[PDB]
Amino acid sequence: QAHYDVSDDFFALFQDPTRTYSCAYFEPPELTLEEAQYAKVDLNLDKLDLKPGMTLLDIGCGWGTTMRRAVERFDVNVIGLTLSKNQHARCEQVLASIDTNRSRQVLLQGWEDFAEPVDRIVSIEAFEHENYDDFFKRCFNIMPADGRMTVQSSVSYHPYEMAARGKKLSFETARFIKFIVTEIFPGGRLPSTEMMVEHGEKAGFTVPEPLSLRPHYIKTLRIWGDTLQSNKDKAIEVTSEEVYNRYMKYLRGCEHYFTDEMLDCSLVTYLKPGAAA
Repeated sequence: QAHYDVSDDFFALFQDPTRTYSCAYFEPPELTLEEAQYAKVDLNLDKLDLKPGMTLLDIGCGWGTTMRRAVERFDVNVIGLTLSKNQHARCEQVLASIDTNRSRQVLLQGWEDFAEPVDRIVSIEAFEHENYDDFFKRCFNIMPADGRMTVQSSVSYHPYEMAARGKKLSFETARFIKFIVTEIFPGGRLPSTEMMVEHGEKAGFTVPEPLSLRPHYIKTLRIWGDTLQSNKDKAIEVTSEEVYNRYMKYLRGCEHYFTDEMLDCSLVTYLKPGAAA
């Protein structure tokens, strides 16, 4: 598995300047990838009913862009969880950089080890963060009566659903998912939307209809792919041709199966019983 670790410098050769490793939101459609990454952060935060002085938890806080945007836009305290030491170090500096009185904290740890009261939770494609019942129970229990959470995740369809598009394409898609979860996100899993919704419900949350981000991911993946390609030699020099090919397969293949409607990406909102109208 640790054969599949790639240095941060490689990702830098395909991602926008914020280093955001998740679906962008092209509204309006003319946004650059970077602007669209801020637009995706806003799309998530604007769902959360955030008010000054509240504490936002960011599960998989990445390079800290979401937390910074939350502090600046909503005048909230933030706590981020990441399992990356590089990310942790960057987040601390990103947040110390902010001119604010608000509390800002980043913890090198998973959500399993998190049990502090917070007001709202955001989690954007946190692939490093079986455990689903425990996750949603924890998120429910650490929030107040009006708590809300968003989780954005790439998703797969159950094999049953996949078979309805015909066997040829269902076996092909299952193999490719196996590739994502072996070589790109080792030990990862792609839940389905229905899993995301029904685990949230079992935990007591109200779950409105998930937002599909599929066409936005097609665009993100196209830009990422053309960009990595544009940097072939520089990428190859930084890792190997092996790592370059793997990521082109990933990027192009995802764009393909998203376009064919065999993968999706859902932004699911979870509302506690007392959430504001």
